[PDB]
Amino acid sequence: MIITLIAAMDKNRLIGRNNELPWHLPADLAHFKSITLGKPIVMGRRTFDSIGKPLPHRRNIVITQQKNLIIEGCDIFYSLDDALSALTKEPEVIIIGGARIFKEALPKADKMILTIINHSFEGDVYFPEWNDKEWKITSQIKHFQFLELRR
Ligand SMILES: NC(=O)C1=CN([C@@H]2O[C@H](COP(=O)(O)OP(=O)(O)OC[C@H]3O[C@@H](n4cnc5c(N)ncnc54)[C@H](OP(=O)(O)O)[C@@H]3O)[C@@H](O)[C@H]2O)C=CC1
Ligand SMILES: Nc1nc(=O)c2nc(CNc3ccc(C(=O)N[C@@H](CCC(=O)O)C(=O)O)cc3)cnc2[nH]1
Repeated sequence: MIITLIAAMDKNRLIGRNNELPWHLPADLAHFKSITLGKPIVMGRRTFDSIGKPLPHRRNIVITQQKNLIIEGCDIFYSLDDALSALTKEPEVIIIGGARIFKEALPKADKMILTIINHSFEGDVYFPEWNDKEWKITSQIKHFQFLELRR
């Protein structure tokens, strides 16, 4: 199984603001769609609320501790380990946040597909810091920039 993290962030690793994206970049959202299409996507419960509905054409997997919580069109597991365990037969799994999910996944992640933006936005939640000396930049397309890293 190839564990992959995908996230759009700024120079200070900001990702969210009051349970929302602090920006709107259609180019990044189209990039997110093509990358995630036809694959499992694991997300935190607040990230689902951020989206508002299941992402179409994709197996939406939602992590939560609420044991009676039901969600229409998503599979619910009670830990990241029960998610990865249930997707053992899968070839690739995509983690899309939020911060607590990203943090727990980072040490298990094989690949990273990250969008870095040359701007300083205001916010509250952030992407947890990786170690630049552990990763290798596979692809870097400068338009923001689509940055692919591989451990
Ligand atoms: N720019 C980007 O690429 C991204 C941005 N974001 C932004 O981040 C914000 C949402 O993310 P964030 O606020 O960090 O919250 P998260 O999406 O990380 O979700 C937190 C909640 O998910 C559940 N959860 C998380 N980890 C676990 C675990 N290990 N086991 C069981 N349950 C777990 C818990 O829900 P419960 O209380 O139900 O147990 C917890 O309260 C939004 O503003 C969104 O826009 C999010 C993803 C990507
Ligand atoms: N690179 C990247 N950018 C993001 O904005 C992003 N956002 C999340 C969490 N929040 C979101 C917010 C919006 C959509 C979303 O509307 N995506 C649609 C795009 C539809 C369209 O192109 O019009 C999708 O189909 O995936 C998904 C997740 C997780 N990873 C990300 N990764």
